[PDB]
Amino acid sequence: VKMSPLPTVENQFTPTTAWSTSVGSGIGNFYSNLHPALADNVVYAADRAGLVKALNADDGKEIWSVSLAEKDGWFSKEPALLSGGVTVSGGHVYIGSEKAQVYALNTSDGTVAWQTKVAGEALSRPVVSDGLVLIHTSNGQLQALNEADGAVKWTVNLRGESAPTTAFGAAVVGGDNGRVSAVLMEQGQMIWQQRISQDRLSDVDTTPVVVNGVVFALAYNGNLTALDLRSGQIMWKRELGSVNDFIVDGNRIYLVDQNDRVMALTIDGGVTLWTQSDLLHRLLTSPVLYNGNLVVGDSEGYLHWINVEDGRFVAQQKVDSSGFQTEPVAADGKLLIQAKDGTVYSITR
Repeated sequence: VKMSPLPTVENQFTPTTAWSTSVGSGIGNFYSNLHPALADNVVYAADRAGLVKALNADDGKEIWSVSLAEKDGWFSKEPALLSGGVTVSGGHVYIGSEKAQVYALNTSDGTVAWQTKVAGEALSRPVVSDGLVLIHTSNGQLQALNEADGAVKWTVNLRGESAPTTAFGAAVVGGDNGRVSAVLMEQGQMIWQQRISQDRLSDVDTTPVVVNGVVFALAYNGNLTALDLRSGQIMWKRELGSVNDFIVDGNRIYLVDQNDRVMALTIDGGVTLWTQSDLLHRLLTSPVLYNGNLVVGDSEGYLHWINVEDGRFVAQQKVDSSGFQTEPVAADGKLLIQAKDGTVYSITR
């Protein structure tokens, strides 16, 4: 109901915007999981309409760009509805769309290496492993495409993102029905399935996270479960409260629930170390670790920096008026985030 006010923070440091660069019209008022990718000092980002850009990671200046708008149809130009991604790997930029297409672009010049029709809407980021691009579709399919030519090697029938995760030769996918699946990457052979379950604030990221032989996954209802990677056997479940996003680091789980409470939990999920509720109903992005702090954005376009030991705020900063939604990205010493209007920011502690 009530969005919390902007907390009063005594900054312990003063984070600023290193640069910003627009990317078309971004995602607008639509829900999306589209976010930036970073590789070898180049930022790759897109908008829903079909514009993809490659940018210098130091100053945000465009290196290349391409419009994936479908100009083959009744109207001379139709939106691509880019939705899942961006993912970069092995000289390719991969992006999925609500129109059941997956694009592979060359990192060198933005040109289309290949485009493949997939079995359903691709709303989740491509995940690349073992020479295959894994695509979890919105209608319960997992397809593996060859990185080289985008051919569908195998298909396995099984709001919110649900990308696959990979570990030791297997893919693990969460999903709508409340089942988590493990599938061998070679030929998509099913190894095991496990049921982990069985409304307006519900935006659950059901992407599994695999850490040292444990699969941590959220159910469609927001319950967090831990399963043994190899067997799918359930190790523990927190039927407490409803979680939207989480990350794992060391012996800790950091999460943001449907009310926008931020928490730290022990890795066995048996204990809440702390809860920070000062951002209640501010509609937070998923969290990320940067410079040792937990960072989240909100729908009003502020970034909040949180101490992982006690949950207190250490810094705050206004960034973009269109507001944040998709995930911040922390990689190669950089912090990147894309606002709803499409504008991509680099943030410096």
